[PDB]
Amino acid sequence: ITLPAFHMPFQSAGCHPGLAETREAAWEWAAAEGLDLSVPARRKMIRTRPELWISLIFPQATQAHLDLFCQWLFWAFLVDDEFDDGPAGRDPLMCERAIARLVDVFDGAAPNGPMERALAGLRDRTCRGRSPQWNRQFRRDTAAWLWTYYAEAVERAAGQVPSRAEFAKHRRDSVAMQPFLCLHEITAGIDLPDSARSLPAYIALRNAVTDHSGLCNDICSFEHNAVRLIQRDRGSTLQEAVDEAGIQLARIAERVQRAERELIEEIEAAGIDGPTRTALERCVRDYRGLVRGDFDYHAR
Ligand SMILES: CC(C)=CCC/C(C)=C/CC/C(C)=C(\F)COP(=O)(O)OP(=O)(O)O
Ligand SMILES: [Mg+2]
Repeated sequence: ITLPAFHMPFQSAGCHPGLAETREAAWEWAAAEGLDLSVPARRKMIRTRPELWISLIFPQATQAHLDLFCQWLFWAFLVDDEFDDGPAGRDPLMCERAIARLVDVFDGAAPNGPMERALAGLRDRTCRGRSPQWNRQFRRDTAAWLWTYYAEAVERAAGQVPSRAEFAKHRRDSVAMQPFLCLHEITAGIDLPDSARSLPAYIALRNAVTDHSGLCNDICSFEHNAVRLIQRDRGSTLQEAVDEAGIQLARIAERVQRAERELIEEIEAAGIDGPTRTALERCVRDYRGLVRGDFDYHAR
């Protein structure tokens, strides 16, 4: 099986030069928080290279922000380890209790255990002092990701296979891109008001950056996989399905470009200026780099 022709018109924003530092800080943070990874979990984490993904997405961030973002991703991989191939990933009853505890700690509940203490420390470092608008959007994307493990478990227990569109709308909340877009507002020094978040072209742009990451992750990992759902929808071969997914990924990258053009038009038509225009134009500038940075991580 070969990787298909990728239509990547977006230029690279570079790789953060503090990649080795943020990897050392991440593992030292894990040891400080008492996150005793097992031998299979450690080998997976080293192989996964979370410092490479976080350095390609935020190549211009401060070393402090890079460390905090990388520890969010480090912690998220440990969450995925215990809810996708763990004892709680099968039983929806244990999955419901375990996810509900995390979203409670994320809302300020008293932590219990190494994983909950790490989430509480990550939350207080990231959320304390930021606007209610940012926290409301950040909790929504983070809670939706945590609850997708419960949705996959219940859908698995019910023998229900996801739809084509419902999987793409599940994949948005289950991918890492949506919480990253919230962390991007931190490092870029912007804060979007609810009016800007309600712009049609910005919503289409944010979803396109998210859709591209989710499909690109599934292509580079060909269950609840987009390439597998394409092979089943068409009865094709694995190579034909992968090549078909590469075409859909090209249509998503085109959706990024059209959403960027329409977002500029909506800015000038709505009379947006001041800090809000700087924030939206900053997204038009950076979101191409997020797509390329996420692409270079998965594909390479
Ligand atoms: C909440 C904050 C601030 C940061 C965390 C951001 C998130 C959601 C990181 C998730 C990390 C990640 C890609 C996984 F756990 C795998 O999901 P994947 O979609 O790749 O599933 P697979 O298709 O690989 O099985
Ligand atoms: Mg997973």
